[PDB]
Amino acid sequence: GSSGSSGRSKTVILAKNLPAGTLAAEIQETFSRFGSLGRVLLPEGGITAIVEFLEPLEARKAFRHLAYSKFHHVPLYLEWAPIGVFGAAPQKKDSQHEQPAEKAESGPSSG
Repeated sequence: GSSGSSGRSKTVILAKNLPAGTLAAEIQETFSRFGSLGRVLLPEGGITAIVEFLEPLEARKAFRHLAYSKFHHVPLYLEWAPIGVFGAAPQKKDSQHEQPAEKAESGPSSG
């Protein structure tokens, strides 16, 4: 619940309007041209492609740059990724939730 403060991801950006010809690698590199990348997920069922940037500054740079540009034959539509895109994981405190075994003794007085 830290990214929420802003509203949306600034390092992870999505790409819409991609030709069935496009490929994960193709995208990765195409972007890597501007700067190093972190993660890259592009499903076949959905043209849309997800690309995570290791740096927020670089990510934005490419956003505006690539923005208003066509990849192959169709125009590339960059869309910022949601804070929930990746989600959140549990912390140590979670463990605390667990209950002891002694509590077992706790019982009624009579039937």
